[PDB]
Amino acid sequence: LNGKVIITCAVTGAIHTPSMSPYLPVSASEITDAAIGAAEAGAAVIHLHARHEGDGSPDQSVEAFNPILGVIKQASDAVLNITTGGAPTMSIAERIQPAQHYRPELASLNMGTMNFGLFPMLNRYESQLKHQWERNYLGNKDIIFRNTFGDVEHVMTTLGAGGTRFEFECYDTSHLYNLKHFYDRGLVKGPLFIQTVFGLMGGIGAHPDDVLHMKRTADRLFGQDYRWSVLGAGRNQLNIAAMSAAMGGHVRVGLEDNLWAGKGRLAETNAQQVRAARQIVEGLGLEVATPAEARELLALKGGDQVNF
Amino acid sequence: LNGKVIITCAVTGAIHTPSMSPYLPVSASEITDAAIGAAEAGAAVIHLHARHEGDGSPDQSVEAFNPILGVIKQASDAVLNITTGGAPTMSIAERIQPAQHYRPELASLNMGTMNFGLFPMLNRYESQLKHQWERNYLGNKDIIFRNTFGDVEHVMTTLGAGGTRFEFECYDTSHLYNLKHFYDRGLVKGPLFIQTVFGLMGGIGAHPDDVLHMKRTADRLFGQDYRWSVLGAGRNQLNIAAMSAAMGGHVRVGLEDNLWAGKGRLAETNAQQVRAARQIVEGLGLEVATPAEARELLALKGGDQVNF
Amino acid sequence: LNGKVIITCAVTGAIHTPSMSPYLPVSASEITDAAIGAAEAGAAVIHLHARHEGDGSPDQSVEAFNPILGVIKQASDAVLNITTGGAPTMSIAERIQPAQHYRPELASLNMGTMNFGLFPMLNRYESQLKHQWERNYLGNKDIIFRNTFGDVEHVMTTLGAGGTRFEFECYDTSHLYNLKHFYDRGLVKGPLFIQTVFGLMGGIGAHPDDVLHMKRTADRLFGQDYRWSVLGAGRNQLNIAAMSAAMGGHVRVGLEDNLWAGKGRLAETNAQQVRAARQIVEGLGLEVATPAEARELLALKGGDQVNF
Amino acid sequence: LNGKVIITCAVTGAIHTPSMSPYLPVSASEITDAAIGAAEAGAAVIHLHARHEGDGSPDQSVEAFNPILGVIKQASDAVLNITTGGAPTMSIAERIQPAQHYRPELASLNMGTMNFGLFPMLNRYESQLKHQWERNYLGNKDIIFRNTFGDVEHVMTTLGAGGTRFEFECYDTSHLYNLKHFYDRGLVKGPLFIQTVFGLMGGIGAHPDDVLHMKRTADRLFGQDYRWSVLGAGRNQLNIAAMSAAMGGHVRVGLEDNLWAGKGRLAETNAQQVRAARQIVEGLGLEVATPAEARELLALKGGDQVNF
Ligand code: PRO
Ligand code: PRO
Ligand code: PRO
Ligand code: PRO
Ligand SMILES: [Zn+2]
Ligand SMILES: [Zn+2]
Ligand SMILES: [Zn+2]
Ligand SMILES: [Zn+2]
Repeated sequence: LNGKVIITCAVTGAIHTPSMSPYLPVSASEITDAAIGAAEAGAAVIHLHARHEGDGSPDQSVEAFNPILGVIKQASDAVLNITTGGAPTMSIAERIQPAQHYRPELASLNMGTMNFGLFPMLNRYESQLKHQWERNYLGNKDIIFRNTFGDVEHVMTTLGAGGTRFEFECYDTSHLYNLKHFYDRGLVKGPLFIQTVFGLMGGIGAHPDDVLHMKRTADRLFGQDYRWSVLGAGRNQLNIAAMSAAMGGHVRVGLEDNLWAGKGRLAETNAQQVRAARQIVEGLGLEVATPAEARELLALKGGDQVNF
Repeated sequence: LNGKVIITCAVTGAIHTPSMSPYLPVSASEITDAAIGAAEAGAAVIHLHARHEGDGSPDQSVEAFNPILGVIKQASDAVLNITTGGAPTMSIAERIQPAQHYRPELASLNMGTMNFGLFPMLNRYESQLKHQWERNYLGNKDIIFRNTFGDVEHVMTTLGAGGTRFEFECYDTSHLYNLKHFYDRGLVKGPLFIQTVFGLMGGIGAHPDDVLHMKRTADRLFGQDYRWSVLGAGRNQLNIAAMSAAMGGHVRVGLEDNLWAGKGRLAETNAQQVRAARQIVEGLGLEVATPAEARELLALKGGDQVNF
Repeated sequence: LNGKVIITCAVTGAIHTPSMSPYLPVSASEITDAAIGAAEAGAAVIHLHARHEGDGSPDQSVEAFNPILGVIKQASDAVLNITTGGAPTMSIAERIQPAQHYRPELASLNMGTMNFGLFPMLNRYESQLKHQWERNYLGNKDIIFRNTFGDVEHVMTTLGAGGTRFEFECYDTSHLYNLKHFYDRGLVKGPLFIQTVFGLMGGIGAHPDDVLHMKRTADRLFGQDYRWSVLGAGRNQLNIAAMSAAMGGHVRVGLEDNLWAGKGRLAETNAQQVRAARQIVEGLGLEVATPAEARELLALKGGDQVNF
Repeated sequence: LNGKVIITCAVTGAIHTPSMSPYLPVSASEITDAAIGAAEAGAAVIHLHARHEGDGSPDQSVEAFNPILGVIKQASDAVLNITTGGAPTMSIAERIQPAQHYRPELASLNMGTMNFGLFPMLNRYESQLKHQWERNYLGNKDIIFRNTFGDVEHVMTTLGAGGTRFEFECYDTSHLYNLKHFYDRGLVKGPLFIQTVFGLMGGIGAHPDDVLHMKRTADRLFGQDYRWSVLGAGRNQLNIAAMSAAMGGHVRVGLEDNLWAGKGRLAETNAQQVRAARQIVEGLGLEVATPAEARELLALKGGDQVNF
């Protein structure tokens, strides 16, 4: 398995909004088409959210994933990874209900409580926002992603009992330290899939020294018992992916994380970012991991051992 | 002013509790005695909280500082720095009322929302906790220090209008990035007093690479328009102070931040930690800054230009 | 010039020897064909050495470049960069005679005296060595590349007078500090073309922390007044090229530096390595620099201002 | 041994010259008095050179150490460490003759060939130079310290057979990689005493990032099997000593390395610099190591197992 790079594709998320790009997937069929195309392009892991079809706003309910998960699984053996994020006012118990019911191989896990903002972008996007929910959100200077020590323990115990393992999303150094606290307690066992997230407002930035700091910290705290992946937000996406691939890590792309392709051009598909990351991986002389290889690298339970 | 090291002394805080050490100052007279002794030992800046005298629990009200601030100022020309922290349930408007009324030269400003915990220490301290509030607090796995982008802007505008400048407490890289957002908007002007805080559960750790990462980040984002200070929590206090002093930075000590002296011995006074930091500073061939020197280095309004 | 990446191709050098790979160019026509193929693949700068045609040993004489330089210039607008290296017993005056006579736009300049060794490969390669000079060289534990402060000054003054600018080869941190000494004296003017060389025995290694250390050091010492390129020796070539490209730097490839392609195979051409670098550059959404773009970025005198 | 800091004192060396400071020890009795005073102040290891008494020039002959070693041993239990440096034209066999004959517990070992220079100080110091040898040396732009792979191997095998262990002087990253080559071959066994040297012209600089780079590199290459000491040349001496002590490392001081005390004054004794380091060590709450503690930490043969 040496020299195999796992590409995760995060297809729509909850941070970007439909007025920001006509290519952001909104309907269940757009999301499944995006996931299937990304998997066919080489993404072994698909990170999934759902949205309301009427206005594109985030929908974290159990049933919102019903027309998503089985459709993708029928078409692709990719590893499906269900978010545990949600609105700042939603309880951790409600946020984990989709992963608790579907028992996926992976669920995402944000490792700390943090501010988040997109309000600096209001000058560029306000005139094109079509829905009031987007105006309310983009203008909100009081957003927190809440993931207390007690919340994270609850997710680890409750979802871990169903065989789900985590994409541990770590947005700054303290998230790696928080993860070390739970790893030393035995609440999660290795190999840990650690997704270090760069460039978001409220998180660490995307400078090369930020990337190496996160890598050095994770190496020191976890040794060989983790698998490193990077998420470079926005136009950092491919620069940070190339650093990770060149350093022995794995790569996350997707329209959840970056709407752009080049100088002012929007990305039209998730598959197009997978293809770019694959060009970098293969240019290095490495190979993209298949879903079966990713399941071995991440010690996952199998695409059949799920409730969909 | 080159080669002058500002020692800040944080005398009691709100993180440690009285059952943890009989030397933690609780009454207003204990706090003023601690501040005056620390200033006489060489601390040019005193970071202040108040407590209820009956049970030692934190007291963030305006009047709790009345028997503190004028008493210290009568005895010492040190710069008095009032906290803006408070219970996780207290609004930012209520948290800033003491600094808003007293118009101090400095107030503290936490730069992001973060988890915090002391619950891992429950096994060592539970049997000695005398007050139920300490049991409730030490056992709480859901503590957040809330400092949203909107909260921080409110503090900057409201307290800045009274001439107060900030001790910007930055507990991880993202806090430096958050501060850069407000600095670029002009909401705070340099020189920025940046207190990088190491070793707390919920914050960055205290490894030497953490220290250098925070320093490099601040240098890149702020250039020469800041003054660096370090706070090493707990038994990291003097190791991190010595790194900063040897690198051109300033130093924070105090029982708010570290209860210990050596191998299992509690520190008996704040002045004793000031004396240790002063031994390191002078051993380097440097000198401890006086309050007048600190006011020049930090561009402060003067110890007379305050409402006490 | 935003987003334009200069690819240097070093076609043969003096460190590898013919018995290590049948694809290492030896004759003048193999060296010119290699250079022209590399430039056609996208290399804007060609770093050149010559060899004796009979046994492949290094030939640093003026006339050894006569059947090389004008031939490449007639076929390609690439920038031609002449080595100033030489056998350890050759004086700096003799080493510089080729660049002194030909007055190229670029010449290489090693910034410090250092050990170098290949002897650990002797066990594997001894049986296949066809020439005694290769046995004497690979077995030599006493190799030094001599470049004293006086030597480097002589190169800077003597070749600078002919309008030649330098590829400053820096094989460790001290080489960047040596360069800073001469830059502060005004003996070289920016923009400095700094080639940081990783992975040779006797130089810095090729770990990612070594790459970021050389970048951070150069950024601190030279600011905006340099252009960074990387040389990852051996199988580090593409990993380190990808880091550089992803960080705003330029890339050096070539059979002088790395005999290998992917997965343990030898590289058949220099062009194949240029193509691999170009796949990484274009995968990042960047563009390979043309010779005219490299001349502007490096402030070079022009391909029509040379003595060939 | 937790918390015990080894102070090495290098009393005279060969880099500074008498006309730079009247306090640099020259005669055998000035060198022994300096060593005994430094050991009494707290230095557990004394790094020794000899000089010609008539003009102060370096004297690397066996017999130049005869009025030095036994005199110090009779007065102090400090570990005596004999240089293996020498004029650039002296063979490695001649350079090692003193340690070869005397079979000390420690000998110094420079791990690579490098430039060295003092010529930038010539303008300021020329008028005060009293001896022609000092003028010839300070003006020399062609100084190399020669330590090839073959040279270092010869030192390791020849002096190792007498039970001498090494102070491995590493003046840049490549020296730690050179040491790793010999350690992996088994030519030296741990624990390795690694002295990372900062700030010399021709070596790595003395910026805090240089210090952390050498520490991180040594930690990665050698793990727990080394003991780290720092040498900050010149006025960097105490800043870098403080970083090391605060990070779990050891400290080297002495007039060989730094002629200065504080605030631009020359240091009158080696003991004065030991006292300053000890003030930093004790201010940190650490303790200076005794000779017996240094022998255990460095796995030395004992002061009664030497040939003097
Ligand atoms: O999308 C997710 O899964 C995470 C939750 C916080 C922000 N994004
Ligand atoms: O004590 C203060 O001022 C800060 C507030 C959060 C934790 N400590
Ligand atoms: O090939 C060159 O130009 C350099 C000289 C020293 C080693 N390689
Ligand atoms: O003094 C010594 O032992 C080393 C040898 C090279 C420079 N200094
Ligand atoms: Zn997500
Ligand atoms: Zn406080
Ligand atoms: Zn070359
Ligand atoms: Zn020496």
